[PDB]
Amino acid sequence: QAKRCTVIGGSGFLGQHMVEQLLARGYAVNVFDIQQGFDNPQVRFFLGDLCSRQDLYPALKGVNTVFHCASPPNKELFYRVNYIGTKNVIETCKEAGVQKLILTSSASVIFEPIDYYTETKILQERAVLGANDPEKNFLTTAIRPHGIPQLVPILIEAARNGKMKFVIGNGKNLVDFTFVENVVHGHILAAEQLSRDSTLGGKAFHILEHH
Amino acid sequence: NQAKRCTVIGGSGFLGQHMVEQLLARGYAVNVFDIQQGFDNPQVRFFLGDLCSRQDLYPALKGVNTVFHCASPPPSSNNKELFYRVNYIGTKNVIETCKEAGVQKLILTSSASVIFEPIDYYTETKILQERAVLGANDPEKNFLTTAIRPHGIPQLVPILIEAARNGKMKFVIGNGKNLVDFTFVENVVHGHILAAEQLSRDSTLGGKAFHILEHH
Repeated sequence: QAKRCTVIGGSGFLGQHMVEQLLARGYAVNVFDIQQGFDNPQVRFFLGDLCSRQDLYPALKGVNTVFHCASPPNKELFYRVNYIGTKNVIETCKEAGVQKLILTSSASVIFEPIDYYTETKILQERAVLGANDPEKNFLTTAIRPHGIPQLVPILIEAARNGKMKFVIGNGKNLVDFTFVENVVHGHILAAEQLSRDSTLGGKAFHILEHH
Repeated sequence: NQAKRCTVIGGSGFLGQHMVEQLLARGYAVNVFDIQQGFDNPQVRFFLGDLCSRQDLYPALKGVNTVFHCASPPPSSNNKELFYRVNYIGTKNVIETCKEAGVQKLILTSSASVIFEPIDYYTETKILQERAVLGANDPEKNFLTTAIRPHGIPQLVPILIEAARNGKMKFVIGNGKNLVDFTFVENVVHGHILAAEQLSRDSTLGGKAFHILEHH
C-alpha cells in the first residue's frame, strides 16, 4: 500500500516528466511547488515555499519516497533553494515518516572555475548524502544528470575490481526514450532499487547511455 | 608531424566509418585496416587483410602514433569460436604488432555489458579482449592503453554507475556545446578521440576502462 511518493519541483521541466513517468508506473504521485505549472489527473497538487516546514509537511505525510528536483532558472536565491530548503526537505522528510529521499543534483559536481550554482549543488548533495540513516529507516540517494554548463564529463572510469556498484535496467522496454525521459528512468530505478539494497544509500550516481 | 599518424583497425565499420571522418577533421593521418573497403574517401590509405595476421597488420601500423581498435564481429552472428578468434586472439596480435611497431597509444572500443560480473559467449570474449588490452599498459615502455565501453556497438543494461567518494574515478571533460548537435555515434567517436588526446597529457588514464555519460 505504501508505494506513494512526492515530487518537489513538479512544476519544473523535469518534475513535469518525473510525475508523468511516475503515474504510468502505478504511483500515487503528489506534486509540491510554488506555482501550478500544469493540470494533471490523479495527482494532488500542494503549493508552498520549500524552506517552510509548515508549507511542506502537508505534502509529505503518507508517502514513502520523495523526489526532490526543485531548482530556479544570485547567492541567496541559489543558496536558500538548494541548501536551506533542502535541509528543511531533510528535516520534514523525517517527521513525515518518509523512507526514501532521491535528490536530483548535477554532473558538474564531479569537478572536485566552478560557478556558484554548483557550489550549492555540492553543499546540497553532501547534506542529502550525509543524512543517510538506514537505522532510523531513512535512505537517501543523489543522482547526477548533466544539464537540466559549458563543461561536462563525457566518460567515467569503471573501477576494475567490480568495487563500484551500478544500477541495472531492462532496455527492451525503454527503446523509445528521450534524454529527459532517461534522466527520469534513472531516478525511478534507483528509487525502487533502494527499496531492496540499503547500500545504494549515501551514494551519488551518474547516468549511462543505452544506444 | 609524425605524432598525428594513427590507424583505425575496423575502420570500414559503422563506428569505424565515423571514427576516421572525425579524425580527418582534426588533422590526423588515418590508415584503415579491415577486410572490405566499405565506404571510401580519397584521403585514407585503406589497408586490409586478416586481423590475426602479424604481416597483414604490421605495414598498416608501421609509422603511426595511435591505434584505435574497433574490429568486432556482429554479436548477432553467434558463431561462438569466431568471437574467440577475432576479439581475443586477433587482439593479442593487435597488442604485439603495436609493440612490434612501437605504437604509442591504443584505444580499444569495449562493451558496456562487460560490467556484468547466462551471458553471451560474445561478452565473455569482450571481457577477454579488455583484460589483455588493459593488461598491456606499460607506462615505462611508454605504450599506453585504454578501453571505452559503448552500448550499441540485450536483456540487461547499466543505467547508473556509482560516483566515487573522491579521486578514485577518472573522467574526460568535453566542451558540451559543440556536441549538442552531434548524433549518438558522433559523440561516441568524440569520446575515443578525447580519451586519446588525454592519454598523452596524463599516463594516469592508462589501464582503465570507461563508460559514456548521457547528455544533449
